[PDB]
Amino acid sequence: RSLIVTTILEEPYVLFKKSDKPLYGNDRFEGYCIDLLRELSTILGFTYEIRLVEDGKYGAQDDVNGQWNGMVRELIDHKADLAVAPLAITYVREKVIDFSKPFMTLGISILYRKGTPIDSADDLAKQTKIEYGAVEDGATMTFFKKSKISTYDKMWAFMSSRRQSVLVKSNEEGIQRVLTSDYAFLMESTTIEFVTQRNCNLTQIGGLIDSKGYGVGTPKGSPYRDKITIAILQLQEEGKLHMMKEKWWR
Amino acid sequence: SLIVTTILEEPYVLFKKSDKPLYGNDRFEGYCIDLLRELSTILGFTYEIRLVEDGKYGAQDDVNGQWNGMVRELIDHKADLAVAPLAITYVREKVIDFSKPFMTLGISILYRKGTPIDSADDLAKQTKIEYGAVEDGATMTFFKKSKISTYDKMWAFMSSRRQSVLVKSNEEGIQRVLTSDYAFLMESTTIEFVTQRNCNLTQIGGLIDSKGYGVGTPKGSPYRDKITIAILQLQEEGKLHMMKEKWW
Ligand SMILES: N[C@@H](CCC(=O)O)C(=O)O
Ligand SMILES: N[C@@H](CCC(=O)O)C(=O)O
Ligand SMILES: [Cl-]
Repeated sequence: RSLIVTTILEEPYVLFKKSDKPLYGNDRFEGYCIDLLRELSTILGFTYEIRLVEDGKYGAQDDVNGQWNGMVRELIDHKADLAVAPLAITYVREKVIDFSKPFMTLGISILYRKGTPIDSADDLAKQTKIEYGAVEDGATMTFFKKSKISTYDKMWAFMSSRRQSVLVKSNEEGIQRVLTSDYAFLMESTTIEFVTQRNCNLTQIGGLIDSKGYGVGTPKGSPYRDKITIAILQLQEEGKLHMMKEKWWR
Repeated sequence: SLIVTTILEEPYVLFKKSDKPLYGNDRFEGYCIDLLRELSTILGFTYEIRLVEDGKYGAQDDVNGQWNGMVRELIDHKADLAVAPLAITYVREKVIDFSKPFMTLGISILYRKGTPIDSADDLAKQTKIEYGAVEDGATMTFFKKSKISTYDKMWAFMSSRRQSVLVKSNEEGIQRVLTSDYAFLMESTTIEFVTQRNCNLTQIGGLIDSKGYGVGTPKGSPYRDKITIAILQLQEEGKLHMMKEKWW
C-alpha cells in the first residue's frame, strides 16, 4: 500500500504549487521536502499520499493532560507512516516517535531588522520595548519553556506572560509581525536564511542559540526509519540535498 | 563493562601529558573522552578504552569486502562502542549502527593563506600543488565513490599518486601542508582546530559535503538508540557546545 505522509505548509519546504488549472493529489505540492520525499521514494521504492496535518501544528505535549498534537500526534496514533517536513529532532520527541538521521542541520536564532542596536538574545531579554516571540507548539517554544539558562529563562517569562500577543501560529505570521511592527522573531536558522534572501531589510541577529537537525519522523519502531536514514545519506553524498537546498533557497 | 574503541586524533582523543606513568582509562583525554564520560553518567555503564590496533578509521577493501579500523572492530563485535570522530556515512551505515550526530561538519581544504586557490575546482585543474587525504577514511572514500566530475578528477589524481599524496593521519597531512606545496582534504571541524593554532593556514572554499560524527555500535545494538537519546540531552543542555569550546 501507499505510505501516508503527513506534512505542514512551510515555505520553502512545503507549499501549494501554482497552476492555472486545478491540481490534485501529490501534484498539489512542491518544495524542498516534497523533492526530498520524491527522491526517497525513488531510492526505496514506495508509493505515497501526502496529507497536510489537520491541526496545522508541528507537535508539542500538553502540560496538563500529557497529550501530543501536530504531526507528532499523527505518527503516535499511526495515522501517518512518515512525517516529511522541517520537523526538529528533539529529546522529548525522540521519546515517543522515531526519526531518521538529519537531512538538514540548523539552530534557533533571531529574525529582526537591519541597522538596530540589538545584537543578541541578551539584548532582547534585557528590555521590553521590542516585543519578541516564537511559533506556538513548536521546538523553539519548547526550548525556551525548558531552558535553565538565565537569559532564555527571562525570555520565556516575557513570552509566557504575553502569550496571546507575542506567540504566533506559524512562521509566516511571525515573519509578518517582524515586517509590520517592532518585533523580533525567534525561529530556525534555515528558515531565516530563506527569509533574508527575499526580504533585504531583515537579518539574522546574533549566532545560533542551539543546534539540531530536521529528520523524517516515523511511528516508534517503524522499519522505515533506518531505510530512510540510508537513503538520506546517499542523497547527501551524491550532492542531491545540496542542489535541492540551492533550488529552494534562491 | 563496555569495550570502547577509539583512535588518537587531536583534540578528540589524546594521551594526557604527565610526570607520572598513567594506566588504563587515565591515559586519555579530549573532546571524545569527555563525551564518553558524559554518556557513561547518563546511561550508567562502565568502560575500558582501547585504541584501535591498526590505527585506522575504517574502509572496505574493494576486492574481498573486508573492513579495517574501528568499523571492523564493531563488525567483529570486538568493541561495544566506537567513541571517536567517526563519520556517519552511507557505506558504514550499511554495516554498523550509529547514534545521531554529536557534531556536524564537512570535507573542506586546508592550505596556506595568500594564494589564488579558492575551491576544489582550482586544485583539480592543476598539478603543481599536490593534494591528498587520509588513507582509509571517509574523505578518501567520498572522492573514490563520487560521480561529480571535479571530484572524480581529484580521485584520479590522488589514487594515481597514492603512495605520495595519501597520508596515514591528519597530523601527517597538516605537516605536509606546512612543509611543502600541498593542500589537504580534511574535515572542517579539524581544520578549525588547526587554523586557530597556525595563523599561516586557512580553510579554502566552503564545505564540499555535509556529514556528522556519531557513536558507532555493532549493527542491531540496543545501545544505539540509548546513546542517541543521551546525545540529544547533552545538546539541549548546552554541554556539547561547552565541550567543543573547551577543546577547540
Ligand atoms: N520546525 C519546528 C517548528 C518551528 C519552530 O519551532 O521554530 C518544529 O519542528 O517544531
Ligand atoms: N573522520 C574520518 C577520518 C578523517 C578523514 O577521512 O578526513 C573518518 O571517520 O573516516
Ligand atoms: Cl538513528
